Amino acid sequence: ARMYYDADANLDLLKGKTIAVIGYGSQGHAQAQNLHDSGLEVVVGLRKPEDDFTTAEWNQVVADGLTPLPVDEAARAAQIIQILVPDDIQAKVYREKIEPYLNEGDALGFSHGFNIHFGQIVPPPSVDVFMVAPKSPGHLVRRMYRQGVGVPGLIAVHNDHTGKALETGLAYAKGIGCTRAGVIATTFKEETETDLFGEQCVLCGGVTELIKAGFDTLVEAGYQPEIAYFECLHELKLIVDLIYEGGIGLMRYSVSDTAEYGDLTVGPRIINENTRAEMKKVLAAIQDGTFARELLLEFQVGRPVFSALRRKGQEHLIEKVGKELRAMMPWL
Amino acid sequence: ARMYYDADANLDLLKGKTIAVIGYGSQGHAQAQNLHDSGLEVVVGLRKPEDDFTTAEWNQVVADGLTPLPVDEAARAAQIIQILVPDDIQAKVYREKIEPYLNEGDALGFSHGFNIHFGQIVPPPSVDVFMVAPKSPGHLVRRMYRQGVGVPGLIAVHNDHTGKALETGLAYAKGIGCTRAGVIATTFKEETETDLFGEQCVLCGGVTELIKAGFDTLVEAGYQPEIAYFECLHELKLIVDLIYEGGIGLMRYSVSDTAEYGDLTVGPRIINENTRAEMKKVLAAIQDGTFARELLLEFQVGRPVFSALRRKGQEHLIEKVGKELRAMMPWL
Ligand SMILES: NC(=O)C1=CN([C@@H]2O[C@H](COP(=O)(O)OP(=O)(O)OC[C@H]3O[C@@H](n4cnc5c(N)ncnc54)[C@H](O)[C@@H]3O)[C@@H](O)[C@H]2O)C=CC1
Ligand SMILES: NC(=O)C1=CN([C@@H]2O[C@H](COP(=O)(O)OP(=O)(O)OC[C@H]3O[C@@H](n4cnc5c(N)ncnc54)[C@H](O)[C@@H]3O)[C@@H](O)[C@H]2O)C=CC1
Ligand SMILES: [Mg+2]
Ligand SMILES: [Mg+2]
Ligand SMILES: [Mg+2]
Ligand SMILES: [Mg+2]
Repeated sequence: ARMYYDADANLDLLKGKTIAVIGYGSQGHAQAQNLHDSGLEVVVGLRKPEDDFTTAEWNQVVADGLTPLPVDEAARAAQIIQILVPDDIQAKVYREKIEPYLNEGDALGFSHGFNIHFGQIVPPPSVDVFMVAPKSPGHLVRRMYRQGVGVPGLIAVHNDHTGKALETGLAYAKGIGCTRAGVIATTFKEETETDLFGEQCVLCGGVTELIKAGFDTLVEAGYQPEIAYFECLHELKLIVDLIYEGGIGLMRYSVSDTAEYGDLTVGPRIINENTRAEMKKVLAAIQDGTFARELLLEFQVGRPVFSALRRKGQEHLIEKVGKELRAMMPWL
Repeated sequence: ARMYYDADANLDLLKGKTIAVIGYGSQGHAQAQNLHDSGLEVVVGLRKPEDDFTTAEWNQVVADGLTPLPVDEAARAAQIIQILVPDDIQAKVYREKIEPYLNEGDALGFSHGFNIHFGQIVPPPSVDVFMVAPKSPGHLVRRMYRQGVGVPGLIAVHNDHTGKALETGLAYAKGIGCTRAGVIATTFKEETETDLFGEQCVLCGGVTELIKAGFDTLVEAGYQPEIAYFECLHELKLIVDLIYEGGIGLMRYSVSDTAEYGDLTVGPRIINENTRAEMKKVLAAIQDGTFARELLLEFQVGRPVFSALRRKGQEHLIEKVGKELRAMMPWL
C-alpha cells in the first residue's frame, strides 16, 4: 500500500486560495476548524438562517472564528469546494447551490465517494475532483488535530484536469491533519464499495442480526430475556474494545480459555461457507450498481421499506428489555 | 425477572463469619477489596509465593490492606469460601485445598456456574452452594463500588442445606456492591448455558468469524487489505459502543441513512434462518453436555485443537495488517 506522510504534502500550494467547506456536521465542524488553524483561508457554506437549527449552526460557526456564507456564496468565493452535507442530499445541493458557480481549475472534494462513484453528481471535465476520507469520526478528527497527532486517512482523486489533482487533495489532507499519521492511496470506487460492504455485511447489518439471532435463540429456548440481553449484546463492547486495541489475538488472550476454545470451534460453524457465499453476492450487488439503484429508487417513493423495517426493529423485544436494563446502569 | 436490591440483603447475617476469597485476579481482587470495604472479615487464599507472579500477587494483597493466606489455611479460617480461580483450575484446587476443610453449614460460592452445573465440583450436601455473577469485569466491579454505584449481577442457589443459602448469597452480593445496582435471580444451569452460548455464537466466535469473513471477502475480491481492516474491524468499535449505550436503535439513529437501509435489508441475508438453525444446534450441544465433555477432554490431552486453531488464527492476514495499522495509531 502506498502511504503519504508529512513530507509528501506541501501546504504552501494553497497560499492565496479559498476553501469552501459545505456543511458543518460531524466532518464539517471538524474539518473546517482544522483548515483554519492550519493557516488556510476557509469559508463555511451553510443555508440562510430560517429556523432554529440553521441559526444555531450559523452562530456556532461564528463562535469558532470562521466565516459563514450561504452555499452559493461560499461556492462563488472559493476555488476548492469540499462537500460535507449528508450523502442523500448532496445531489440537490450541488445541482442548485454549487454547480452553476464552477470554473476551470476549481477542485471539488468529498469525504465519501458514493455520489461521484454512482453518477449522482457529474462535475464538468474542467474541474478537479478529489476525496479525503478520514478513518475516525468527526469529534476524533477535531480532537486529535488539537493534540498534534493525526488520524489515518484515505486519499482518492477521481479526475485530474489541472495536472495537480493529487497534490491538491494531498494539500487538503495535511490541512485537516491526516498526513501526520499517514494517508492511504485509494480510489472513489474502492472507498465507496468497501464502505457499503462493511456497513452491510459486518458493522451494522451483520452484527445487529447476529446479536438479535443470538438473543432470539435464547428467548425461544425459554431463558430470561434479561439474561439473554447481557450475553448477546451488553458483553459485546468489552470484547470489541479488545479487538479494536490489539486485534483478535489480544481479545482471545484476555478472555477465559473456555471462551477462546468456544470462539475457535464454533465461530466458523455460525459464519460458514454459505455465509461467505452470501457476502460475495452482497458485494456483487454493490459492484454492479443494483444496490445503488435500489437505494435511490427507495428514496424516490418516500422510503416505505426503510420505514417499515425500521419500525419492525424498534418493536423488537431486545430494544424493550434493553431500555429497562440500561436504566440500571446510568454510567453508560 | 425477580430483582433484589440493597433492601433485600442483610449484611449482618455475615457478622462473626470469615469469608475466604480464593484467587485475586480480575474478580478476586475486586470482590475481596469490596467485601473488605463493606466491613466484612476477609482472607485471600493464594499459592504461597514461589515465583515472580505469585510473589507479586501476595504483595498486592498486603499492599491493598488485606490478609493473604495459603489456600488451605484460608479454607480452614472461613465459613464462606468464594472460588475465584480460573474455571479450568477450580476442580483441582477444590479437591486439594478446599474440600477436606469444609464443615456442615459452610457456604461455597462461585461467580460462574460451569463447574457445579457440569458436575466437575460436587460439594457435600451439608454445604450451602450459591453464585453471585457480576455482569461487569472486575475492574468495574471495583471502580463502580468505590463510586457508590453497583454493577448488576446474577444470583443463584444450587444447594440450600441450612435454609439460609439465598440470604447468605444475597448478603455476599450486597457486600460486593451488586445489590446496589440490582441482582437478577437465575439458576446455575441458566447462567452457565447462556454464558457459553453468548461467547460461542455472538460475542467471540460469531463476531470474530463475521469480521474475518467480511475481511476475506474484500481481500479476495481485490481490495486493499488495509482498507478491508478499517471497514471490517476497526470501525466496529464505534458501532458497538452505540449499541452498548442505547441499543440497536441508538446506533441506527447515529449512522447515515444509507448505512441504516443497508443494515435493515442486508443483515437478515447474512444472518439468516440457516444461521439461526445452527445457533439452535450449538445451544443443544451446550444443553446436552456434549460441548462440556468435548472441552474437558480437550483439556485432558494437552489442548491440541485449541493450540492448532489458535495458531492458524494468529497467522491470518487481518492480524498482520492490523498490527501494522495499529502501530500508526499510537493512541491505542
Ligand atoms: N460521520 C463520519 O464521521 C464520516 C462521514 N463522511 C462523509 O462526509 C460527509 C458528511 O458527513 P457528516 O459530517 O456525518 O454530515 P452531517 O449529517 O453530520 O451534517 C452535514 C452538514 O450539512 C448541513 N446540511 C444539511 N442539509 C443541508 C442542505 N440541504 N443544504 C446545505 N447544508 C445542509 C447540515 O446542517 C450539516 O451541518 C458524508 O458524505 C459522509 O459519508 C466521511 C468520513 C466519516
Ligand atoms: N474475568 C471476569 O470479568 C469474569 C469472571 N467470572 C468468573 O470469576 C471466576 C474467576 O475468574 P477470573 O477473576 O477472571 O480469573 P483470573 O484469571 O483473572 O484470576 C485467577 C486467580 O486465580 C489464581 N490462581 C491461579 N492458579 C491458581 C492455583 N493453582 N491455585 C490457587 N490460585 C490460583 C490466580 O493467581 C489469580 O489470582 C471464574 O469462575 C470466572 O468465570 C465471572 C464474571 C466475569
Ligand atoms: Mg466507513
Ligand atoms: Mg458472561
Ligand atoms: Mg464464560
Ligand atoms: Mg457509509
